[PDB]
Amino acid sequence: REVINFNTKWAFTKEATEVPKEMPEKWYWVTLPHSWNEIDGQDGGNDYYRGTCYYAKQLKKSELPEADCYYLELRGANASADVYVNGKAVAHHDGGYSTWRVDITKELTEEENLIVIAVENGVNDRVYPQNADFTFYGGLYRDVNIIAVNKSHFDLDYYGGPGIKVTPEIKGADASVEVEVFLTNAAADQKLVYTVKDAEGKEVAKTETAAGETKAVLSIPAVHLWNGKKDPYLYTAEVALVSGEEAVDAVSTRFGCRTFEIDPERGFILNGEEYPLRGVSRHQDRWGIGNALLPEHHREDIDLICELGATTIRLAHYQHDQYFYDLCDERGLVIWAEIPYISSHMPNGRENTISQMKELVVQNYNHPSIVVWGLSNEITMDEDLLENHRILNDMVHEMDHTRLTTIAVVSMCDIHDPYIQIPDVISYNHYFGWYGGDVSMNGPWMDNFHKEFPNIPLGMSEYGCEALNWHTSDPKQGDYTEEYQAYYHEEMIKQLFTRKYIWATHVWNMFDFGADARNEGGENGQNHKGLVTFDRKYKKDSFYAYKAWLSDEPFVHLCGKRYVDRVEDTTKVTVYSNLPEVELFVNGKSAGKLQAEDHFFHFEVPNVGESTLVAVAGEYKDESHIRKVDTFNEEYSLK
Amino acid sequence: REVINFNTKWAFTKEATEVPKEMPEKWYWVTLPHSWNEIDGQDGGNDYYRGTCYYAKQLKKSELPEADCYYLELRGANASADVYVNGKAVAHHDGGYSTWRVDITKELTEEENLIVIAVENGVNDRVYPQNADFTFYGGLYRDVNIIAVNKSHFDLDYYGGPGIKVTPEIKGADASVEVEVFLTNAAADQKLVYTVKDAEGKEVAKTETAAGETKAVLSIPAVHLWNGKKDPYLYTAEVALVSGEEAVDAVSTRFGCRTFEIDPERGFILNGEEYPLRGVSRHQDRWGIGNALLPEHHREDIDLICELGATTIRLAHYQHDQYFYDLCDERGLVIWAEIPYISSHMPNGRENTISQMKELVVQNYNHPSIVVWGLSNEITMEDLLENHRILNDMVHEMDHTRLTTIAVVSMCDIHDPYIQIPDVISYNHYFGWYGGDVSMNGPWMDNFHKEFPNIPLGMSEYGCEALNWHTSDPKQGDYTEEYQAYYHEEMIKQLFTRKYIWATHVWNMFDFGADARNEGGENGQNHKGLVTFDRKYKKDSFYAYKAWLSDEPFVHLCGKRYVDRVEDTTKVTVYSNLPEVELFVNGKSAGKLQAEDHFFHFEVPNVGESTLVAVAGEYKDESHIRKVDTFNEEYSLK
Amino acid sequence: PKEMPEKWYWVTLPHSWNEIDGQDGGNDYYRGTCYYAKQLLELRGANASADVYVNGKAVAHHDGGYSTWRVDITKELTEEENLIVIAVENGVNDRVYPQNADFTFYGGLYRDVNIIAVNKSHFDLDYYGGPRHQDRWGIGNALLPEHHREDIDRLAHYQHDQYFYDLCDEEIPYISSHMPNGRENTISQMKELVVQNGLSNEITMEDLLENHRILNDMVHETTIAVVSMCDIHDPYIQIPDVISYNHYFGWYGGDVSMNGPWMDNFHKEFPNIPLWNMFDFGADARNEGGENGQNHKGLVTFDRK
Ligand SMILES: Cc1cc2nc3c(=O)[nH]c(=O)nc-3n(C[C@H](O)[C@H](O)[C@H](O)COP(=O)(O)O)c2cc1C
Ligand SMILES: Cc1cc2nc3c(=O)[nH]c(=O)nc-3n(C[C@H](O)[C@H](O)[C@H](O)COP(=O)(O)O)c2cc1C
Ligand SMILES: Cc1cc2nc3c(=O)[nH]c(=O)nc-3n(C[C@H](O)[C@H](O)[C@H](O)COP(=O)(O)O)c2cc1C
Ligand SMILES: [Ca+2]
Ligand SMILES: [Ca+2]
Ligand SMILES: [Ca+2]
Repeated sequence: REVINFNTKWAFTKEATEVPKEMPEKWYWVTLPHSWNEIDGQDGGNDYYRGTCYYAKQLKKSELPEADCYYLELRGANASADVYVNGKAVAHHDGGYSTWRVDITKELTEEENLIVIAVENGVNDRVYPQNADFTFYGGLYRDVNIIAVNKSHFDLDYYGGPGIKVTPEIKGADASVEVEVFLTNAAADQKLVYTVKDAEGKEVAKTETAAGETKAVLSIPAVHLWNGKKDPYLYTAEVALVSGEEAVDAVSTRFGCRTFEIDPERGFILNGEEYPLRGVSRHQDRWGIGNALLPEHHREDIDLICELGATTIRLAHYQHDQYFYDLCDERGLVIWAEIPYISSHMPNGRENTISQMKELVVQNYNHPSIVVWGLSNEITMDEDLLENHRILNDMVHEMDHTRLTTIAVVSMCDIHDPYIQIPDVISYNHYFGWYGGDVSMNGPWMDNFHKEFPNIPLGMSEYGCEALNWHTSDPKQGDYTEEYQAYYHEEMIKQLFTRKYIWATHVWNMFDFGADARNEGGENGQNHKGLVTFDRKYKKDSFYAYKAWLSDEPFVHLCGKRYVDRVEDTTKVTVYSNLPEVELFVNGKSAGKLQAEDHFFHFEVPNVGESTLVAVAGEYKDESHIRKVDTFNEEYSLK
Repeated sequence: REVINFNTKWAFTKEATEVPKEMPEKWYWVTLPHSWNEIDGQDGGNDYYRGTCYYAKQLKKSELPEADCYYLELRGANASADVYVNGKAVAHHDGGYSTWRVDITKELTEEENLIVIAVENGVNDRVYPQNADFTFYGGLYRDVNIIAVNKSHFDLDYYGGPGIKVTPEIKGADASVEVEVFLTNAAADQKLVYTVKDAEGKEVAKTETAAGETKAVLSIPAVHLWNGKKDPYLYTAEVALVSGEEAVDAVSTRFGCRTFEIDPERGFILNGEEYPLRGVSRHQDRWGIGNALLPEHHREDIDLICELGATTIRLAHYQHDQYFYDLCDERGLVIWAEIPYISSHMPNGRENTISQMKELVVQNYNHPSIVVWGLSNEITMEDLLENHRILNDMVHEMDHTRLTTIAVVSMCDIHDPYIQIPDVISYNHYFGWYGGDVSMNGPWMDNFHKEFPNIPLGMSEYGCEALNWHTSDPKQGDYTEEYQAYYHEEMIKQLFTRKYIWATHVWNMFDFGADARNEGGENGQNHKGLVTFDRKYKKDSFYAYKAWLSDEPFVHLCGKRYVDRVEDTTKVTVYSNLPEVELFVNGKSAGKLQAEDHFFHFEVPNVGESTLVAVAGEYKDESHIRKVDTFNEEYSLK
Repeated sequence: PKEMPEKWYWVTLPHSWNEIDGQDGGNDYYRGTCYYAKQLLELRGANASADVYVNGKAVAHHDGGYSTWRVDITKELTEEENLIVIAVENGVNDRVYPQNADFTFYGGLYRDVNIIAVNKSHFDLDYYGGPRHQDRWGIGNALLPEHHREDIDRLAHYQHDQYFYDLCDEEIPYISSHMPNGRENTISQMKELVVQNGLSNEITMEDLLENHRILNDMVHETTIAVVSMCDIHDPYIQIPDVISYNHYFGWYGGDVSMNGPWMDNFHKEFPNIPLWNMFDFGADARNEGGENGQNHKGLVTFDRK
């Protein structure tokens, strides 16, 4: 089995009449990943181009390895797509976030075969998402491959799945691992060789069956538990399809061995031990390239999230890339995965909810980082809606006996609504202190639901506050300053991180992200609730509030480095640190030492002329600068 | 080559959760043709179910004659459809009105294969129609067939087309007919036997070539031209694919030999002679069954149109059934066919205009009745202009034998750029119904013909609503049968007298389904027909046209449903294509009229209960009236 | 040049600098940018590309050496003595037709250059200059009225001069090899040709189709001349209103006889589409026949004697 990368140099256009019959010569050249909304869907106006665009590329047999079948594999085509080979339609897919594939062997009738993929992200009542606070970036924004396999091969046709399904059971110190496999055009005389490998590639179990027996149970004695950030230990499972003495096809996947519970009072439990889930959410886009993300972009996002110290990520609002989920498995992050069943129940969207959720579970069952499947987000923003949830919830329980269902509930929805009783666990999306109200309401709002429903495990799946490069010494809801967002998250941390019954918390959001309908805060087309800016270059102060509570990397961080000119004669200077004591020095002389148990060191500092600020904790330091002015620098003010 | 009927007993549901793995047991049974909008799309409130529906049926290999390939053929799935064979997707189609086919041989692996067809007619920005005055009836509303063929066979995969393209050219008393054919998996050592046959089935031309030479030009000595209603003569081309001495596949099509012009001053011309196109439009639906029309329904519609004597039908607003177009060929009607590029240009809609026009032309090229392809209807009600330049060039590229046209909304400025694109244009004017006055129509047409003396100008729509309301004082907006008849009397006098109007089309021949309509006292219908929705009642306006267009002699008494009348002396209209009519009231002559325009306007004493007899030669009609003190408010909508 | 030149060569329009070296062989006629300077605007013939400068400032540029173009100058005439400079260029590029053809691309202001004095409100001047070969031995394309009349006593491959159509009263140079970046020039020269008064010649010696479709739609809102060996079922033949072929059977090999027969076969094939040179003319690449520099498929000599 060979995987050919197929991303290089497609002809692209937005204004093409019909499927072209010859390779276009005046189209725009893109190399996938590509989204055509990389600029117009990150800048405001809710006007990013939505419509059908064409990608065209020639497939030459002289470059393909010799093989019985060739499959076109699409990792991401947002939102709907059709595939033509030498002009004939061979495939249609609805769902911008999952892998789908098609056997194109029969249509490769020429030495040069025109491969045309039409991709559409228009408005309709059928394909989720339609109503949501993010840009539906159109395009082939994930890899396109060609898969060359033998006539008998592991299934490439079942909902974009890998063709292998690993299910570990923990029994004391050992593990029982069921490995199931799915075959296309297999012969009764072929064998299946199942192997499990160690983190160092060392074989630790091996068994064989006839091809008609597509399950096997392998034992792993003295199992290394996947145990989160403490030890994200991963095994590999391999199954080869063997004709006589030779492997004609092989599939593999990594997996981790763990149990968990979501206890309504003790919160998240992992392998029998309490394992608090304190984290963030992440969209799969980035400034300048839309959602056309490279592997290094996925690695940077998770590096920054690891540096903050999050033990969980909510991967809203749709299926992310396989490489990002692998990264979570490798790094020990606990993951919430969901489908874009969002904001507003579309009666005609029901088929597509089913479809996307099947692809979500089938394609991601093997990732040990995932513990919950999310059915919908804020879906109540009614009987048909309830039936859609029953069906999704029973299908997920049908397909996956080892994970729990959840929803993300909109702030205002009555806690006695019937759909809250449907999934195994729930979380709420609250913005008290940002969309009105006050940051102190969150804690008690959660306590009151907990009182009403003591057996429903309750998390916080969204909470957050907007912040851009604006500054103040009087932080207030709606000035959009870095300082108010810092205060907000300090207060959420204090309320949320001390309530063990909150099973998972997810800052909305880890990064600023694309939302073309947003036109607020001084910079349009973006939600700026991030802890880090859209291009990943600037960690806002609120990022270090969380690092001070969740990371064991010793550091000391000076807040307000961008708020330089201050009117006040004595100015507040906040330091965040996971060390026990910080000393602040103003132009070289101590303004005192503090010991903040909640890691929030609030100093008061004379502001005369220009001053250099140095904060010192053990052997770690940070530096900033302020200066005294008579009038407020109107460049700090959004108004 | 065997075509098997596959309409029989599908399981059907409106709840589109998932494609069922096994044949269902508590869905609803339907035999195609079928639309789920047959009731909720004909009754008002714009609320008919739009969404995804499932059809499920078992295909059993034993019941299939043996063959190398099996194609599923769908004649109509409205609007967008996906086909599954044993849970595997094998085709997708957008376009409620055209034939599409898929090879499914490779998926017939069980002895009982589960066919599932998902059909969707919801709201989107991509598939036409989305904005129009008619119900987008969801479903498998035309035949589904299994087509079993030999490994080598005429093309079944190209835009649903027949596999055989027939172009007659004429010069002098003879005809020359090019027959082109398209093959799938043919082998070099195979032959093509082409034949042309008489109306009586006698061979008139024959020739053999090798499977590689897929075009042939056969000659018809002393050809009988297809000449409209006067002689709708059809030949039949057949081509067989032969392996050795054995025909392994054959296709065929009827065709007609005819030339025509659309002269900007002389109007329509057919085989050199002026041939005026005065007629009607026709929607493909019927009260009670939606668009799930049977062949008997197509036959009755065309009978009623022939009885009226139309020489043309505008088959709005989309591709019609092949069987209806065949009737049109057989009866010598001259057809306008069009795609549902309608009301409002969708920027995301370009691709679907292209696909529907390709299918329209590929599947209907052989129909001699068809003279014009319609690009759009009221589309203005720059991306638009490009969209029309693409359609216009593509049709002109595909069909060198027919002209392009459009239907222009009423208020559209006559200098607008898009009017310059097609070969010919027509307007939809409703002066005298949607405001205005009926006298405006002819002069408006005169202005355009002055302003643009060489763009052939037709009237693609005009009409007036009518239900079972009556009055002795017809006014626009009373929805009375009497006002509609007056409107049509005046439109005939204005339109039928202007030779330069190349085609007139009454909107509409029949009342039809429009679920957003909520007026005239019966919601869910456009009541502008000459004939009611169940085809059971000919409104009086039907006869005003018949008197001008039919050669069957008749006399028709208007107002039969207006019995109770208050006035001592009442107006009684007779339509007849005979020169002279005498009308009798209780056996007493109330007057003798000759009317050149066939509209016999009598006045009559109204006393007691009276019986009316209209007499022209040996032809009579009969009606009854009654004198009443007060108006019968049952005759009144308000 | 800032000042009116002193040592340049004086010429009086019409003028081409290829009057001699473009009629004598070797395909070496001077092709490049040349300058005309005058003290003091409409140009009837500036082959092939030109820039007008008034007191030192560009005021108009034109590509197309066969059609009229004007530029309002009223505001640049700022002194009593105004230096008008016209740079004319007939070089090689992939953009301005013609580039490949059997005739000399005689450079210069080979037709009149007038000044038009107009009332402010006026019949318009600025919409594309709107209201046999054109050369002779010894003077290139710098023909005088007398040379038109003597010729009168098919106007390929370009717009001829207004006065000559008048002697007809009383096609663009889209020729030989299709130039992808030449699309705009065929458009501009077609808009010009039709406004102030043939789509292609031998252009096959899909982007090409798109170019024809663009031209045909713009003029209609038509004909081509087809190279001999072209394929009668080529898609582009079904684009214009009518077509005509060019055949040299019996000269470029073969026999005179194949011609009659040949056009018959076409007519049978396409029953619905209706199916050189008067004088010798200048073709500097021609090095055949003992007299190099002329195509001698002419009935009359180059000097019309
Ligand atoms: C995680 C997972 C992966 C699966 N992968 C495959 C597969 O690759 N090929 C296959 O034929 N069946 C696969 N199955 C089996 C299907 O679930 C099975 O066809 C089921 O009966 C169909 O129901 P569904 O439409 O809800 O998936 C998989 C099941 C699960 C839970
Ligand atoms: C009326 C008509 C019917 C046609 N039927 C077929 C056909 O059945 N099979 C086919 O391959 N091409 C058919 N063609 C078109 C030509 O063969 C066409 O140039 C080519 O096959 C595909 O061109 P495309 O890119 O437009 O699809 C048909 C064309 C016309 C005008
Ligand atoms: C033969 C002809 C001559 C024209 N002459 C002029 C003109 O002299 N001045 C003018 O403003 N428009 C003139 N037009 C303007 C037309 O309106 C023009 O073709 C079109 O409407 C828009 O022009 P555009 O190319 O600038 O978009 C002329 C049009 C034609 C067909
Ligand atoms: Ca935008
Ligand atoms: Ca209704
Ligand atoms: Ca020379």
